[PDB]
Amino acid sequence: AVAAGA
Repeated sequence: AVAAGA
């Protein structure tokens, strides 16, 4: 699982 941002 990879999450980027805001």
